[PDB]
Amino acid sequence: DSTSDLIPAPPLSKVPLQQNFQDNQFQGKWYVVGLAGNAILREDKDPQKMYATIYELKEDKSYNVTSVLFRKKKCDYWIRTFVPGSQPGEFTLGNIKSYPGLTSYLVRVVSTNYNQHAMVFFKKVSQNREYFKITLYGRTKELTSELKENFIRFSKSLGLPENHIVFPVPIDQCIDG
Ligand SMILES: O=C(NCCCN(CCCCN(CCCNC(=O)c1cccc(=O)n1O)C(=O)c1cccc(=O)n1O)C(=O)c1cccc(=O)n1O)c1cccc(=O)n1O
Ligand SMILES: [Cm+3]
Repeated sequence: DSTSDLIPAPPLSKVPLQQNFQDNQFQGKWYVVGLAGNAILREDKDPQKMYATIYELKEDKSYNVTSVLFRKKKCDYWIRTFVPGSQPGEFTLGNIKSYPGLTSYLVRVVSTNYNQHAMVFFKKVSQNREYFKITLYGRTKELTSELKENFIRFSKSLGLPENHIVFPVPIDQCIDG
């Protein structure tokens, strides 16, 4: 029981796919250095904290994906499964039925060099509402102004204005494990 208004998801034709995606090289820990999306809102009062997301390639070529967040003074863990989709670097969420309200969930790796940075596009439909976000990943907690400007540029090309783009503040708790 609500109302809400969302910037429309871009057509998928506007979201590049990393050429020749290498699933093994993409494994390991990534820090979320940038976040943009139609439900992302810059909040001056209570700024969003950096978290990390860990990709583990399984025998069957799906990823176990684990995100580690610092919240309420504890380390919080969200584990889920990315199942290979229609082309290399594209995934759907495994076990979608087990998430109530969730009808679709798409992941597309837009670009990466595997050992420093990545951008990843996510689109999900939940309670019939269409959310999308772009994540900027670093292998470390810092990235250059140049890379962050590129991420802002790309986010805008998908219809997002600046106040729907945030750069989570680096922290030491939980995510350096
Ligand atoms: O709009 C999006 N994100 C920005 C707002 C995130 N948020 C605020 C943060 C909440 C805190 N958590 C969520 C951590 C726990 N998660 C979940 O138990 C979960 C279960 C099933 C599906 C799913 O998606 N989740 O998250 C993150 O910081 C976190 C970390 C890592 C990955 C991740 O996804 N999240 O959120 C929301 O409440 C929200 C609003 C609307 C849709 C939505 O999916 N979420 O999570 C979005 C668009 C498309 C796919 C997608 O996954 N997301 O999040
Ligand atoms: Cm989410």
